[PDB]
Amino acid sequence: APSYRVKRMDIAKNDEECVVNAANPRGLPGDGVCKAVYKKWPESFKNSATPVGTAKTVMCGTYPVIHAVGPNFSNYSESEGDRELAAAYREVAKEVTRLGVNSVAIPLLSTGVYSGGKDRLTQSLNHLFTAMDSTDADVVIYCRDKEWEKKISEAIQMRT
Repeated sequence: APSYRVKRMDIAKNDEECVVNAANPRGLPGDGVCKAVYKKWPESFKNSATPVGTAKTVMCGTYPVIHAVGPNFSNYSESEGDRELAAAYREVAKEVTRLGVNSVAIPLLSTGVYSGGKDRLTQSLNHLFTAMDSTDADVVIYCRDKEWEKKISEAIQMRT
């Protein structure tokens, strides 16, 4: 009975069946979510490079790490970056489906270090809902700020 939920904690401490990394296309350790993901699941960075707008899963034993490459808005125009952000979340949905998992922990892609200095909460969440609505999995969205938790939570309530 699929749900959306939001948790304010380190995504590295998720209790879901797989995690989504906010990865770069070089498959390298980065800042933000990707740093916490590198610290926690370093093995998942073996051949994890994948282009912007795509997602690639690498297993960490039995644990899937979905490296999803949202655009860095410092690199992309708002227009093109929006296409890429939709594409990355679509591949996350694809990966979550192919793996058969019951749940997934996901950060808001293209926020923070890739945000180009803009608040992209609503933008990233909207693409997240659009893509994930066709999956059967419980989705647990992670964030770290209290204001964001409240806005995500309210966005969920008005949807479901």
